[PDB]
Amino acid sequence: IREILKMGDERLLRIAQPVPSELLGSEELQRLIDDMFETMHHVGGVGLAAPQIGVDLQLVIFGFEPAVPPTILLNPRITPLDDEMEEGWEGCLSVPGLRGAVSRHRRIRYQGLDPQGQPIDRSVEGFHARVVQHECDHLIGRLYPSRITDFSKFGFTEVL
Ligand SMILES: CCCCC[C@H](CC(=O)NO)C(=O)N[C@H](C(=O)N1CCC[C@H]1CO)C(C)C
Ligand code: NI
Repeated sequence: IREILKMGDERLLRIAQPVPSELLGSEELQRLIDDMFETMHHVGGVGLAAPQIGVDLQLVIFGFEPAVPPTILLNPRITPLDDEMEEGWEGCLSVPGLRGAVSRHRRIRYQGLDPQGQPIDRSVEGFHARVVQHECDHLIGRLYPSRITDFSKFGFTEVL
């Protein structure tokens, strides 16, 4: 288990470095991955990005049993597939006790590498696209409050 960094920590604000090709397939990467899934499962998350546990790497995990397959995504690139935007509720492990409505692209393509270095290339919609976009934002130092445009919908979970 690792400790989840909280909003205000400068490490959530950095642009993350790519996973080097040296680490693809490695034991060391695999152990980081196991540690991430163990952390995410312990606190109930649907996703987790490496910088949230203080590892400066373009690596994300996500999934849950709107079903999203368990997935480990390295070095990602996201491409919006059209202009359609949708609002949905988000919260974040790094921003405990809050929720906010955020407008994200409805449809994206995402690509990157799996942990063995095999390419990933998928086009998704709705909740799956929302999760990817949230997680990838961590890799460019963006948390969801910096994406809100309707502040009438941002507030404490226990109030909302
Ligand atoms: C959909 C927004 C992406 C959520 C990703 C976060 C996990 C996280 O810290 N990602 O880096 C999460 O699991 N958040 C949960 C969350 O936002 N949920 C619970 C299930 C769906 C959604 C509803 O707000 C919890 C912490 C409240
Ligand atoms: Ni988050």
